[PDB]
Amino acid sequence: KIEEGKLVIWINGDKGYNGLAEVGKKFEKDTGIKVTVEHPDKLEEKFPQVAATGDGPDIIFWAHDRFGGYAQSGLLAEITPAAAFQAALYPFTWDAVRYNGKLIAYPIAVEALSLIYNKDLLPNPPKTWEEIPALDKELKAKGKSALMFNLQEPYFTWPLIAADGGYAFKYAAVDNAGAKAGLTFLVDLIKNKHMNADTDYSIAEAAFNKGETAMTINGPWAWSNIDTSAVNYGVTVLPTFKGQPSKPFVGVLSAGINAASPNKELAKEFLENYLLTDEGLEAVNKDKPLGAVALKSYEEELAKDPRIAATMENAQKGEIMPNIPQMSAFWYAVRTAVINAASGRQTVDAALAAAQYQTYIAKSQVSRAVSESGSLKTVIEDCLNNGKTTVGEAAGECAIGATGSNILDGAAQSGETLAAGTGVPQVTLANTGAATIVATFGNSASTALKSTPTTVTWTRTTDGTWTCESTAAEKYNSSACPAA
Ligand SMILES: N[C@@H](CCC(=O)O)C(=O)O
Ligand SMILES: N[C@@H](CCCC[NH3+])C(=O)O
Ligand code: NA
Repeated sequence: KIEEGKLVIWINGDKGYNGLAEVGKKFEKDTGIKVTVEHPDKLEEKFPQVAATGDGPDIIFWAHDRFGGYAQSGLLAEITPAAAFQAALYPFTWDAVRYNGKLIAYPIAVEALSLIYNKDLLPNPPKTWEEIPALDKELKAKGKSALMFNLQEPYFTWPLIAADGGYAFKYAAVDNAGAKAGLTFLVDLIKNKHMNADTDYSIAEAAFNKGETAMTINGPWAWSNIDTSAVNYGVTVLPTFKGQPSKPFVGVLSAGINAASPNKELAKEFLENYLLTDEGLEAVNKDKPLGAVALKSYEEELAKDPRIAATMENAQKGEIMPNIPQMSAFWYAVRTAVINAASGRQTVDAALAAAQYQTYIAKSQVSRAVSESGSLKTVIEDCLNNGKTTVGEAAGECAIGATGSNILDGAAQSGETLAAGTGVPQVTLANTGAATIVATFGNSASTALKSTPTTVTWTRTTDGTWTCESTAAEKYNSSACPAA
């Protein structure tokens, strides 16, 4: 249970958590409020499960696109910043932390794709997609290709697909016309052999960092690898398409306040008047760079770095990453259509009209149940090898310490507190050392997993070996837990 009087913070391990902790040691100096910054593994998965019972951190830092799901579950507190504070952040960043017209988190950092180019190969990088074919032919006559970037993930081609507004098509005849024009141009690049349909993230990054291609498309997370390489690189605005800017998806690292937290007034003070200052954001940016930031005053000091300036410019011309869970199936279909077109599996027309989202969800939920139940194996080994063969909360019994999961049905066996609509895997032990861990799908599991009785079961043999068996369809299973 969250302890009143103190702030606990969760932030990913690739962020400046030591720098944030320095912001926080200052907070305890001007209060009596200790602060602790933790960077737990898989914190974005743990948070909804801990917060459901009133546990977890007071503040969580993560990309805004996850916070729509937390907000839908009522796990984030609505924040009410005064106008004086809101005017200190770029207006579009507040849009990323809105859910049902309510502010749900504080924007911190802003990321988007940019055009990265090798200054030695290409001192005059193109301002338009249209001129890339001719430049590719010229560079190849000089021993290099024009452009390599990840074509397997539509996130990377989206800036071109979303560029054309399609307003001109209306006058020649918003819907899908602009996306058709962008996709058709992408498909033509590939058929004319200016790009390969099989180019993925690893191939493109290796090519650019080895100096084999003049341009790539990537975000700030990729810069340090190019820094290590020999490449004299620059970062600039994405090229235009049909005279209109590329529109990349925008990710906004945001700080939400746990709705079960009893220190909401304490967290509001720390985030607004300490972290989101020029001083607070520098203490984190000194540790590990945030890229572009939502704070106007600090972002103006970072824009001297052309890489950071280009990131914010592309972000301001793009669109905020979708965060509405009710729209997830729509966007999964959009992703599927883009891959089918780019890969040449379908025409542009047929792709935008034709891999089930249910399969992705069912596989993910099965894998989650396998991992959730499997995480109890080491606990059970500790019990069995210390002679404890009864599950329970009393002394001398095996206390499972399970965490409730909203895709499972199963009451706690060792005194754990579960929220409604959650369950834990069910543990049985025997004096022989045999054991089972049975996770039964229920509550908010997919109908794909609830339409018949369906389980994932870890079985311990008396030699101490474990195996996993699923009664879900093999279509939704993995090698870790096959069907019988
Ligand atoms: N990273 C997810 C993305 C799927 C989605 O877009 O919903 C995957 O395994 O493909
Ligand atoms: N594991 C079961 C059975 C205990 C031992 C049965 N001989 C339980 O604790 O509920
Ligand atoms: Na080449």
